[PDB]
Amino acid sequence: FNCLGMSNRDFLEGVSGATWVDLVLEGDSCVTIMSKDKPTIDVKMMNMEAANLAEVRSYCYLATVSDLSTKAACPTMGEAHNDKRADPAFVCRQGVVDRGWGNGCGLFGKGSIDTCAKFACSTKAIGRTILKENIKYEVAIFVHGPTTVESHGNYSTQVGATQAGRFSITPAAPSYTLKLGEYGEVTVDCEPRSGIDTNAYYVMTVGTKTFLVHREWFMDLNLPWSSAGSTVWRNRETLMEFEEPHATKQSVIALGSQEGALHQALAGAIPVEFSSNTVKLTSGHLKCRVKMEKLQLKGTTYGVCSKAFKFLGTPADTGHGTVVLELQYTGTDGPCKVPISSVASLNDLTPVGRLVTVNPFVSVATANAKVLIELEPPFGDSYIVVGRGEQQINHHWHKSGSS
Repeated sequence: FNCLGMSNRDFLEGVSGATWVDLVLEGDSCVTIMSKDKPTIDVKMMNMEAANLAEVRSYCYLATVSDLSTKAACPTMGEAHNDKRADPAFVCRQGVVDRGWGNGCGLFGKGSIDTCAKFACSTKAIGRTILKENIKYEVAIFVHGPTTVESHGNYSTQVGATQAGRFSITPAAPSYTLKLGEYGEVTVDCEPRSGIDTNAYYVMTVGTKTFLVHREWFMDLNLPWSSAGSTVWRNRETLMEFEEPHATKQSVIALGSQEGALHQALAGAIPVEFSSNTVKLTSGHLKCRVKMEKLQLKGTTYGVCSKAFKFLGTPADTGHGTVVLELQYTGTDGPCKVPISSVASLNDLTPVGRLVTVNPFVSVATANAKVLIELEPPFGDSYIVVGRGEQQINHHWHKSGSS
């Protein structure tokens, strides 16, 4: 539910002098928002699904042929009308065959024949549509307040501390406001109409694997099909073979399975997970506005910590040009601001970076409390300084790159 530890991570800045920021979320992506006079927040896309899918059409890729009969007519006796022709489950084909004394007719000539066969589908693939109605996004936001290495990634710890909360976004309710205790609240306005429209591509299940398939490509499939709530097969002759007409018994066969020919035409399509009638989504995004109007820095009257801090290990690169570190405070002088900054030279009285964990606190009055700090040092050499004068500790850092 956080950005710390992830590899897909982006940083954004409140534009100078407003209270809202536009962004574009992504699947399994995390955005960190840094605003002036306001705490830093993480906004992560947790989930995105569509549920209660509607069936559009089904295609048969393996069919059976049974109950073969051919009605025959002698020359001058008209066209043969096989009586199965009115049965909706049967496929019929009219033909013409030579007839004579040798095979049953008193007169010579061409004879009419009508062969029919029952059509049954053994295995089929089901297409289903996603209506923008169905789509749910689930989002999480975390406030960079006082945290610990052990508590920073712990959800119930942060939910209890009123620093994080998960919530969902639908086209029905594309907006939400999360109460963050004494940090105020953050308001999100979202635009859940993106990448996929009311009828854009479909969800096709072929055997055990489910795919997201192009809509026009789906409806053009050269296979027998039936409609949403109807088991009547149309275009069935693509899976059948009527063999050479014979005066008494013309042969009809079904083809072998066409599943290979589907997966062959699905060798690059996007597979998708589809369980308990809901479908998980990996692609796609979500445009939103984040509103930090009522987002407040909390307890900023407190004084700067007086006593000494101690490092609890070598600070570590996050993989995003920032470093993490965890201090420990020997002092007991209540909640106080941690005097931490990133400088170039040791005796410089100015920073050269920016704190990702804006406004660090020790939050308790007891001794030996721990606090996690994230911060962006400049490229090249720098020092991370904590404390003033005799209690001053520092740590040299080097960051690799040019621009």
